[PDB]
Amino acid sequence: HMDPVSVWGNTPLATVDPEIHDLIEKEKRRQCRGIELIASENFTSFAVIEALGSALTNKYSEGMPGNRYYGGNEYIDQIENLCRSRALQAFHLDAQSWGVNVQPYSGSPANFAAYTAVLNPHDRIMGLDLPSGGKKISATSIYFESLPYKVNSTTGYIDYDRLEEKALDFRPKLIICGGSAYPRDWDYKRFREVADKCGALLLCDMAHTSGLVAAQEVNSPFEYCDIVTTTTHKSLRGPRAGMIFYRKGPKPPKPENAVYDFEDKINFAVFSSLQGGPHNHQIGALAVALKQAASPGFKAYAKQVKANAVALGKYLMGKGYSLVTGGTENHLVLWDLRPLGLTGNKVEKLCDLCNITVNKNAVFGDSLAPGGVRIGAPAMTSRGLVEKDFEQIGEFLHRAVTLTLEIQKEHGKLLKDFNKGLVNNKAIEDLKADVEKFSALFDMPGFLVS
Amino acid sequence: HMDPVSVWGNTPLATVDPEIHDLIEKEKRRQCRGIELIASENFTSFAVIEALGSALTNKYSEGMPGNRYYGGNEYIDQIENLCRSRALQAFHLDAQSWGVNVQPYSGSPANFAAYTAVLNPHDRIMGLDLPSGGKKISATSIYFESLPYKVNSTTGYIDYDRLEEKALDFRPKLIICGGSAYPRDWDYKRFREVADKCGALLLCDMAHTSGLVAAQEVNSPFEYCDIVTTTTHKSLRGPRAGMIFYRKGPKPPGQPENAVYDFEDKINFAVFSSLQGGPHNHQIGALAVALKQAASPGFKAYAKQVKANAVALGKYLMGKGYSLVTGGTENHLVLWDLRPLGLTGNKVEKLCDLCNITVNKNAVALAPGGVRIGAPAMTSRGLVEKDFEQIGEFLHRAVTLTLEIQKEHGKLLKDFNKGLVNNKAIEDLKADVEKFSALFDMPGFLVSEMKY
Amino acid sequence: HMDPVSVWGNTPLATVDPEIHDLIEKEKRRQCRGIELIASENFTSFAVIEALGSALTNKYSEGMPGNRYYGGNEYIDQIENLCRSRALQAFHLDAQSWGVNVQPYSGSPANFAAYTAVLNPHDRIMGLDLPSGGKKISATSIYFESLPYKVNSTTGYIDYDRLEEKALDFRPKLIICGGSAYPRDWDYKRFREVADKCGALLLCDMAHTSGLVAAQEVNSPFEYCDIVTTTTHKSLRGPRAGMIFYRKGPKPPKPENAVYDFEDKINFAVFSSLQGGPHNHQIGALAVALKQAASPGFKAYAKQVKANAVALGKYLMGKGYSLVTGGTENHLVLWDLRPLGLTGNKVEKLCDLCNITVNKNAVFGDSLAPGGVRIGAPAMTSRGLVEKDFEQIGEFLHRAVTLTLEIQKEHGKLLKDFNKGLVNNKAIEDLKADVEKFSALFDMPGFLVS
Amino acid sequence: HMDPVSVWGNTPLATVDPEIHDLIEKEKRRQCRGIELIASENFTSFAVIEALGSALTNKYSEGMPGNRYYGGNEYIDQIENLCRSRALQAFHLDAQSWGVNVQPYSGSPANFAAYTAVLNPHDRIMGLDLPSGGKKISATSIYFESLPYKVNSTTGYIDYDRLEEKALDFRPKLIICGGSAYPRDWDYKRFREVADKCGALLLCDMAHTSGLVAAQEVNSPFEYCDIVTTTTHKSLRGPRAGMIFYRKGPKPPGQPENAVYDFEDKINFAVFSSLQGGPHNHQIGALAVALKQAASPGFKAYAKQVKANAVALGKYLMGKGYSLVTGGTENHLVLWDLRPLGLTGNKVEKLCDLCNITVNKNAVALAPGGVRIGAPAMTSRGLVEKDFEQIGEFLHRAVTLTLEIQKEHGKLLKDFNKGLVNNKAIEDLKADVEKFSALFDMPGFLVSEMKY
Repeated sequence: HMDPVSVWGNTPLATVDPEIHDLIEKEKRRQCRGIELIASENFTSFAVIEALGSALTNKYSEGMPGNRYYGGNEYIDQIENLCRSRALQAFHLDAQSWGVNVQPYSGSPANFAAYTAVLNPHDRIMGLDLPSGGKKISATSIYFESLPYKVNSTTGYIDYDRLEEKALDFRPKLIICGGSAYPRDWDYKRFREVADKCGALLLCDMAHTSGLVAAQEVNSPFEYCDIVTTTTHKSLRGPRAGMIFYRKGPKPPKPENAVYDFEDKINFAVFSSLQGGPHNHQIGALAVALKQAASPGFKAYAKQVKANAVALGKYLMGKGYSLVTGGTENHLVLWDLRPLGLTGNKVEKLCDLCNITVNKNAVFGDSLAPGGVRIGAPAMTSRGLVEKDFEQIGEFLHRAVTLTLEIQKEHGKLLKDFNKGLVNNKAIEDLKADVEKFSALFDMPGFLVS
Repeated sequence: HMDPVSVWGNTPLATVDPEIHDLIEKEKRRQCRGIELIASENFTSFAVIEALGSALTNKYSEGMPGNRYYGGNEYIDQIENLCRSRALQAFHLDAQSWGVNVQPYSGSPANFAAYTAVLNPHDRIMGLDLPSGGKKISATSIYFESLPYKVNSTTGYIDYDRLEEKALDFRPKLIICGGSAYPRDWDYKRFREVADKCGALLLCDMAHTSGLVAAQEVNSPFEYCDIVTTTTHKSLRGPRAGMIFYRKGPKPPGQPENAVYDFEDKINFAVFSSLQGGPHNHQIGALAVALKQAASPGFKAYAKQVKANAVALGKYLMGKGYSLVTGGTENHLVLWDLRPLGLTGNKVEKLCDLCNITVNKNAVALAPGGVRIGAPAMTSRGLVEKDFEQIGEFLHRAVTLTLEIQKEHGKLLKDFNKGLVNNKAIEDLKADVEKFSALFDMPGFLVSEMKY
Repeated sequence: HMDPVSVWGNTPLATVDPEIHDLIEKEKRRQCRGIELIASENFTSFAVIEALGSALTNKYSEGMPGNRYYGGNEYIDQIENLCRSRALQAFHLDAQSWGVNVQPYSGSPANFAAYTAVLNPHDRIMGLDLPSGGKKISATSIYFESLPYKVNSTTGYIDYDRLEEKALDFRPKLIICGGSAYPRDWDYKRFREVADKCGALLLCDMAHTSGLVAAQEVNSPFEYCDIVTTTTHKSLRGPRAGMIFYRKGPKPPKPENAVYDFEDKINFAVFSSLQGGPHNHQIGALAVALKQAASPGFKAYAKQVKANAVALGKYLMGKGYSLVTGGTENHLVLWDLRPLGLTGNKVEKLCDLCNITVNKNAVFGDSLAPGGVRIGAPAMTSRGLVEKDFEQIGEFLHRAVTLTLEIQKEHGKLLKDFNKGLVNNKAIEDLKADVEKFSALFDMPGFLVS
Repeated sequence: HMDPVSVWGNTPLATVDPEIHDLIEKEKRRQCRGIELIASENFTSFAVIEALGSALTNKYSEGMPGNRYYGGNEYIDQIENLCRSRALQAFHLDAQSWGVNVQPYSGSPANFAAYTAVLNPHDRIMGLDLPSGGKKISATSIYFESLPYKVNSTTGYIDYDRLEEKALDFRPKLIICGGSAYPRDWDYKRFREVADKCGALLLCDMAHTSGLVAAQEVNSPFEYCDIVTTTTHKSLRGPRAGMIFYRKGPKPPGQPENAVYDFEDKINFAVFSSLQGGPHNHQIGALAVALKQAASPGFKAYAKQVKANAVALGKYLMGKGYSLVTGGTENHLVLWDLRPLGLTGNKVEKLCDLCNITVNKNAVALAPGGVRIGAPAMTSRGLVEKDFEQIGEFLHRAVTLTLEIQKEHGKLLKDFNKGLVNNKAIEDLKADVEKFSALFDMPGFLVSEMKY
């Protein structure tokens, strides 16, 4: 005979898996007692987490957009329809002009389903810092012909002229805008002009700034791109989920009353990528986050994110640090550590030992040997930190890098040699204690408060 | 001004989103009051669901197997390490011979990352029913040179000679075993022999049967496949996650001596490169719980019961005269042939759904000739053989009404739908199915007296 | 200053290049004093050679089919038009139904231009013994997805059923019939039926049997194939040139009055393959050979070729030798030497040392280790040999293989070991002398006779 | 009954095919009585033509470089060996450092076989004006990932910085130098530097200039390219044949030490695999004659004269005010810019042709802006600088009439053609061009008193 159902299936994690329960609890405290500046990270709501960790995880569905609303799909169909319309609402889209598929598992498979839908294998692709196909060679560089466009070597802004030169020569079927680690806004108009001239589709991956986009705090790629993709856990502050927006209806002139043919191509491609159906709990959670993202409180959050990023950059620069483009217009700063005589690996490893989490990051000129760190505001803004709080974060960064330099001097620049300085280091423990003392002062979303 | 953090971020879903909260309750009730026969569906444990809706959803990780065990990764690396070692334990794998990557988002990205690791674009691939309409034309068929092998069109078993025939002519770089609707065990020995005569890598997508593999209730693909992939929510009863197993260590005996398997780094890189923004660490944690639960004698008994329920449901259906593909089952599913009755899968799937019996139409033109039915979900609710025979009776009742609407209201898909309206018989069978479903326990929520 | 024009440009080969003049003269005598049974070889006419070695070699042309007939192209345009219409005539084609491009350099680039015209890279291809991509891996196996069909393992005939099984499963865009070394005719009807069912184009490479096709001595692939390609020096007995025939005009039903779109696609593809224009001397020579091929004398030649192949096979089999399919219906026999305990390399190398030229050839079951020889009648038929003359050739083959066996016994089966027996071998010199004595008895086309 | 062998096979073309024989005579006369300025055309020697129309056309060869030197291949292997050694001698190549394959049918199959040897499908390729309409979209652009580099749009010279720019961004596996209508020498040193910074193979299609390379009248691509391909009928004055040169032996100094070039076998295999039915051994023999003739001081003086005739023609044209691309020439051709006069290439090419001056329209929309003009053919007939200045005058006369039909009969391609009918001026210039052309010797036939 079987075990009783409750013994395995209705008992708490603390009873079933004490080891995992303990590590989750330890990671819970670590998120609270530290400064999370990873740009793609956020802290989502308890309400999202409840939809995420619910019986929606048990519901299979075909993987095409639900249209039945009856039978066994009565409820996921309304959930998904609420997700779609909240999606269109949060990004201020006309549903007669824009459709949204909310079935992809994540952003990356959402992108690759989008590419699969509108392109053939080996069709030529351009995106920011998109490898030709160690760093990251995605499916997009392997199965398509990728050529990157690049930021201006000196100013850090996208060379929109070299991009047009590149597009007219290379002739991509598709141009991808919306790379990561870019601290300025995108001239989507120029991207449309450029795509029109070379006959390319224009896709935006707004994964990073989807929250800022939703709050109308940055340029909207929907105004000029044919397709928009995103993940939903970054600045949007939702689950780790994916969505694909595509144009619907009449095309702008070019042509005898022709209409966008995106919907069916995209639906089939996501459907075909969904062995076993979607993560319907992710769709349920996403709908929650989209409703939240349409609130006044979120518009203000997004404003504060930008303002925190700006204040952090101004602090860092006043101490003499090099920020790519010399500032930011979105949620992140890109910090060129090479002028200091530092690599991102050292700064990220020393920060990490002090309960500051940042991402080492390639900066204009690198060759896995990154000379920068990427620094995001959304996570700590969601804990309610304001500009003065991000100035103190800047000081912590100052101390961290000051400490990295001091360790590097006494122990050497080679990474393994530098490593001996992180062992039993008083200044590391002191800085970490200050970070934990500081971080504990702020609230934390994601769990129940009476 | 920003909303207080507690207002938007610490307030329960019932308050923040009553609309979604209501729909989740309604769906929660629907899962309790119906018969879930979708072969890929299961009902996972509350403990899995707790690890899933946890602060691991906020944790970024680079997407490479974690080995730091310090700093911001100290805990997920420990969780991830518990996942890997528990994956290896649950499938009885020596760690010196098998490694596992627990980082893919889901089954299909896991597969395609495995294929991307060991193959190049346009490399030749063979899989069951794998296309080269209603069906999935997936990335595997689009970026690789793919050709199916099929079941013997009259026995419904895999035609192993015709497979070696095609494999020797086609020369696939990779052969994939495992199938969504195959009611019989696989001859992984025979596949390995075929793989070696044509120089192929051998990969098993064990997603549907991984629970049975873990319980050693079906053959283990690990004895003969180079790579085994899985999604984890089917018979393994875990989260919707992904996993890639690969061989490590020295290879078997026209190759160099002292040679070793070269899978780990390419697979790791391929998974890492497919993870823009990191893995779902909440899925890795939840899956580590599921793997621990899979390694228990209670789970072995669950898997035995799944097979026996599938068989008992099978014997019932053919006891009434229906045709099962291969005339029975060796795993968690039955594949019911509706052509001898003259009905399509889409018809029986629709009427069943109206009675809170969920099944999937299934190939056996582009019109589905059968119906796929699985035991894992209902077996998870505690059902045993006689209960599945009651399900058989419900299915017999269900299909008898479908033949009564067909032979009366018409056989066209137009004329047939007109008969499922205010249909007394569909109402009463729905009611009986509902009454029956509520009799059984349901995993997924925390019992009141464990809350302490 | 320059040399006088005549000194380099109007002097004979014997004066300019005595070494080459001598070797050409030596090769001239070798062709006369030997038995050439290479199936793809022929001896073309003096008239073809005069058009081949003429001032047409100096004429550049664009590489699209000539339509001007005025100006600098006045004459190549009529030459090429004479070539096209003689082409259509020699293969009994309706010009409203069939077009012919006569610009390809050779058969292989003609094939690959044909494939390039009607297919995209990686489109799936089937042909007889077509490798999937050492033997021969052509551009067709490298740039397309090739799957072969195969002869029946026991009978040597094409498995037309396994072919249909293969076509319906593999779904090629194009099926190629007309492999080489196949000694029977082709059921082009079944090939059309099979191509119709899998939606494939049907192309025939008749390089080998184009002469027999022209004389209506074998099945005509034009009756069922969409495209026919050929080289022109084999059974057609012309220059080494290429041609591509394609259907023109209405398609058979399937569809609202749709017409074949082959002409422009093929013209452009050959044009694009012709860096520097065509070999206009090859077009001039080809036109000569096509006129010759439409004569009664050629119809009889083609008949005698078949009859010589048959008589040679019957002789070989009566001595107990294994012929694939046990006979022939065209110009060649395929001789399976494995039952004798011999490889094609030994038989071809010993034959070659006796002024018999044959091609070692893979036979059903080989793995560059060929167990057969390919044997063609067209060359020696063109010297006027008849059935009794080919029976004597069979005897020479008998003696040759009898000698190979005897050498292999005394010196071993390993090729290098066998090789020591060909050194200073009386029976080899005797057999060679008999071959030269026999071969000298027959006339030779290709040079001027008063 | 079979025709006697002498009747069809030993009877001259004048008897067997009077129609073709007549047309060849007429074309023979046309070549003598006009001005041939097609840059790729030459007039080859009678000795080449004898080796070409010879019994080598019947000889089959397997398509691998011949090394038997016995049996049925004893003589072509000796001929082929004379071809290879003479190819190496004519381009001043050490045999220990350079091998050559003389078996491709023609230039374009030679190129594509070279690319197939060292590349894989979709590998990235850069060449001059190489596309990714009126122009050739060839197999190189279709099966490989191709991108052009261009001349500087204002100087007409290769923009070497913009080429290294693209090469470092694009990362071509292969860069191709050589161009059909470039009037200047190539910086093969600069190409090699570019090749090495981006990790490319470097290949020169030297077809247009191989005669000059052999004479050492332009830079040698062999000093810096890994592979050099050529067709042989242009400035080399040979048959229409093909040839692939490749580096052999140790490589130059981030690579292994003692490393050697690995080109020979892959190229041989690629050429062999492209030769269904064997090579054109009559072309290999004829080419061996051409290579011998190229290795002589008389040929060096011919090549010097070709360059000087091109220059002298260039100075003449701009002496009258016309625009040459790059304002002159360093090789065998001039590239005449017709846009400052307001005419298209197609217009001047048509009118010229009507006067027995053959030129090619040439890029400098999809409408040809210029005209390509080469010195090799006319220089082969014995013409020197003042004769080419008379050609310049004929071209000035020719283009002046084209501007007189344009500005009068209309500038549209419709209105322009109406003006080239019974046109007195075109008749008289044709006549003068004809009278002038007949003044010069013509190679290709056997002088009466060498017939002994």
